[PDB]
Formats: sequence, C-alpha cells, structure tokens
Amino acid sequence: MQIFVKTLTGKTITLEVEPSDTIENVKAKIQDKEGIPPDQQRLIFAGKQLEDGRTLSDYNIQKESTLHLVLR
Amino acid sequence: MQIFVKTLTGKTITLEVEPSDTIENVKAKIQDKEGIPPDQQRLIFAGKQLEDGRTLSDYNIQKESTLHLVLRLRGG
Repeated sequence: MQIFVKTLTGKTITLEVEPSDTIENVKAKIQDKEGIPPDQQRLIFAGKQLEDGRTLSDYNIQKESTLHLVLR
Repeated sequence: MQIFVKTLTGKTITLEVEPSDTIENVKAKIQDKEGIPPDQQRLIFAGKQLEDGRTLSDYNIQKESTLHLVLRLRGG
C-alpha cells in the first residue's frame, strides 16, 4: 500500500506500507523521513487522531490515502 | 481543577484536570471513567468540537465547565 503523509506544513511524502501496519510503526517510518521522534508526532486521518496500537486497516486506511503530521 | 463531563446516558461525572491539560489527555481520563477508547470520543463544549492538540485554557474552559461526551458512530 502507498499512503501519503502530509506534514500540516505543506508537502506530501509517500510511504509504502502494509495493511497490518500499526500506527506506531508508521510513526517510526515518518521518523526516518522527517526526523521528528514518534512521541513528538501526531497523526490525523479524516478529522481524527489515530492511537499507536491500532493498525492502518482498523481505520480502513486504503491505498493512496493522505495522512497528516502535526508536531505535538 | 474540577470539571464535568456529561456522559452517554446524559449523566454527569467530575474530572480533575489542570488548565494546561490538552484535549488528548482529557479524553483518556474519560476512558478511565467510561471505558470509551480515545478514538471513539468527541468532546463538545459551548456547542463546539474541541481538538486533541489544544489545552483547556485555549478554550477558556474555566473551573466547573461541563463538556459533553459524544460517541463516534463512524467517520474514517
């Protein structure tokens, strides 16, 4: 799966993810690409913030979806 | 400071919050009390939906305010 991760601050990155991927894991993925540590980041999908435990699919995140990064 | 959350059954509970607590931290106390996961919650104050990254002070939520718990039926 290919998901897009927009940093509220403009630009959209791409992440090749697996459906079973936990948000916690996609954060560790955004760490490598943006340098912000997982505990300092906040991912929003369609209005809501997703918790680290649940996986991408638990929030029905399909292919080519845009995610939003917010710095806490 | 103590504040109230009107729950699903329209009942009212009290929470011990600090002015600098964010909406995120609030929801989790609300999870403790009502068992509702933080992702299924929607808090409404003054007929408005508050977001996770703001603190209570950002809403000028004073002592003894009464927020509302709404269960998220869906969304994405």
